[PDB]
Amino acid sequence: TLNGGITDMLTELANFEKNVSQAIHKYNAYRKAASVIAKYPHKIKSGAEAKKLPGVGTKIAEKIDEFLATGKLRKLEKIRQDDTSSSINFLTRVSGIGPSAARKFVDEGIKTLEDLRKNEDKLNHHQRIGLKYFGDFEKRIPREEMLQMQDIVLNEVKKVDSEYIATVCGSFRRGAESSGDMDVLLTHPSFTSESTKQPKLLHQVVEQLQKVHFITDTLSKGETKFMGVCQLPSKNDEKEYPHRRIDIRLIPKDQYYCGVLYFTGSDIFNKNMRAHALEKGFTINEYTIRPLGVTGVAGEPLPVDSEKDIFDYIQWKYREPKDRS
DNA sequence: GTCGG
DNA sequence: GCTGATGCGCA
DNA sequence: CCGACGGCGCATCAGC
Ligand SMILES: [Cl-]
Ligand SMILES: [Cl-]
Ligand code: NA
Ligand code: NA
Ligand code: NA
Ligand code: NA
Repeated sequence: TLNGGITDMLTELANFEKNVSQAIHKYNAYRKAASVIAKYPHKIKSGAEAKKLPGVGTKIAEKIDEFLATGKLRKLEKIRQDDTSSSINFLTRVSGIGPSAARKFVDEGIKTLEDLRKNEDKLNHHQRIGLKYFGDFEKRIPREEMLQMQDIVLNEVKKVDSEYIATVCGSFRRGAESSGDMDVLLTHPSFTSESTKQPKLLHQVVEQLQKVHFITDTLSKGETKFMGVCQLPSKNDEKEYPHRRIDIRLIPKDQYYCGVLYFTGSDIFNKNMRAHALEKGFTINEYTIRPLGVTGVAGEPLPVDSEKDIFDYIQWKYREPKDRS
């Protein structure tokens, strides 16, 4: 909205650094800059003004000045006019094709989707699936569909064993009106960090979701993490639903609620909570909450039976998922 | 590229 | 065949 | 001035 020219420009620069230059820290720098600018409540009028924001430095300020003056950036013009840079950047839009493979493909004249289709023998399993659902994977998922996907997963999980707990996390859990993908955290009383009393806990859930044809493809699967593809059922009269990315993570019960907290977010919420935790004095990561001794040494993980427990340890008023943004 | 020891 | 490294996508 | 900047599970490759 406000400053959309600027954040688009910074996002384009971010993608170039990640995909072409293979410079992940500059990607994140541009991304951090675009994000802070996006949340600034005035239309930026100079590079100097932008520089007051954390994560906007000297070089980005100069680019903002150039963009405000000219309505474009010469650096991006050049980048866009270079066949190699734009093709590499484009190929990375395929799931399974990262900066390294995009460069390899382009070096041998594989530059477009059509080129990829003709050379499917040069693609791995993940890449073929990314190619197959290229368009579908770029569509967001409206909340109404997420709600419908939730019913199917929570239902099928219950059917395999009543004692599984499954929670759909992400922005969705915070009430978002659309999601990028579905992230499901799964646990079971038999699975703890102490020992595994029962094998194939994840596999039986994945298998059941395949049985009812909700899961259609597998990008990867091991003991603790599944990554794949799913699709809502449609009516015979009606248009088919897009295929969607689904991840399911099996987490030990004693770490489950720290997991839910972490994977619910937001990033900025987690960040603030971790800092306030640190001065109370606890350390919170994805897995545990541990007290810090006088010397700054973490002790043993504390017992967590719910998300609220974590909030209590650091004497923080519980915040419902939709208030974490 | 930006930041903080 | 084995082990460790790298690519990939992911809060 | 100089190194940090999430870091982890799985698939696949490199190097034996
Ligand atoms: Cl970098
Ligand atoms: Cl831990
Ligand atoms: Na700044
Ligand atoms: Na990609
Ligand atoms: Na820092
Ligand atoms: Na080999």
